[PDB]
Amino acid sequence: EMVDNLRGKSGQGYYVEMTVGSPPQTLNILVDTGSSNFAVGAAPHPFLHRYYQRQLSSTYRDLRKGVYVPYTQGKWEGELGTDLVSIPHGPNVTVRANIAAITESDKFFINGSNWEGILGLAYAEIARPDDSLEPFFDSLVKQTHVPNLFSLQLCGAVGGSMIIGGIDHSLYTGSLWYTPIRREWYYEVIIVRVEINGQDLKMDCKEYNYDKSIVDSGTTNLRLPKKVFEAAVKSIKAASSTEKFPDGFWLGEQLVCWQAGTTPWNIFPVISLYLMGEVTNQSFRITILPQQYLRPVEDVATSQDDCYKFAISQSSTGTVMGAVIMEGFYVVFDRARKRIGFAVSACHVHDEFRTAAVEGPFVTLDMEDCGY
Ligand SMILES: COc1ccc([C@@]2(c3cccc(-c4cccnc4)c3)C[C@@H](OC)C(N)=N2)cc1
Repeated sequence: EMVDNLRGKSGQGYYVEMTVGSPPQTLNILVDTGSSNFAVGAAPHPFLHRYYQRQLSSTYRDLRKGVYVPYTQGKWEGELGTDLVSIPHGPNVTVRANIAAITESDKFFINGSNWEGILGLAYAEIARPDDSLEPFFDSLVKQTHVPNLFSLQLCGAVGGSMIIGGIDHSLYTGSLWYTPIRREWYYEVIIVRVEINGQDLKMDCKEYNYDKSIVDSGTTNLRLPKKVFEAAVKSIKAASSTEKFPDGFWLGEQLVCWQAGTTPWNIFPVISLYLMGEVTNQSFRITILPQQYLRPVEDVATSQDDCYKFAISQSSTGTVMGAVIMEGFYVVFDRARKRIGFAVSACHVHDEFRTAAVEGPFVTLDMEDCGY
């Protein structure tokens, strides 16, 4: 009953239906492994189809604590409380959880995204206003018998599955390979090697994780530290040199379009991210095809052709393996065993020549520790 419980628009996140309060109020909620608050629209906003009405819920309790979150791309503010929360196409339970009722915001809600709040699935360390505010998943596990694990299968064109409490074997093929969760704050991981069409970027591996690397379903792009980003764009450019693209394309701002069905996938290279394995100096790789890192835009006005944005961008806050990386993998957030599994998803990307893959093991004898 949990399969196919996600929806989404390209570049706008994936969301799950939830209810809040009594009687239940239905909301679509963005599934966000890069944050740790359950935060929902709770006042009118031009971009909100609907919002949480606390006065209509007889089970609401105000915690009499406010919360204000300025972040890079926007800001939001509201009031903390608790109320009854359920996931209709998730586990068959209702729990009491913290809820941040969003009363003011700037560039937080997205016009036409079809979601009205965010379900932060990461750990208390990064909850706002501080780490004493217990995140949703922690309340779910505490109050029920649900195992301390969830998995995400995000699919491109959008839709997918969030399975809570276990692994659905129908959602992947081949082996599940695990990388340690380095620290329970973000879902922090370690990248030990990067190749672009099999060619090693040859950087000290600490560079790949300056200053952290995270798995974040609430960021669209693959985001890379400046030095890594510059190196990767240079290699992608060298491989795709039979065609030259506007400057703005590489800055992730500008569309490139081809006539229907003629996208030259074969001129774009595959990116290999090798992730730390569960045993010393062993790793596995996930391979990323241009079908993932050239994100298709779905706008009626541009629909005659196939148009894309370059979904790799420069970061000053570390590597972010965002939704375009997660797409086509089945990703297991095995909180109980402090690890994240990757497998090829049933909706994995492929063409006649190449397929997204998860492969291992690889051993590297002369390895420093790759973490910051
Ligand atoms: C608790 O405060 C926040 C602040 C920002 C976020 C976002 C967030 C906020 C609003 C919208 C999105 C979003 C937008 C487009 C596509 N996907 C997600 C993300 C930012 C992003 O990390 C940089 C992330 N993982 N979640 C979540 C909770």
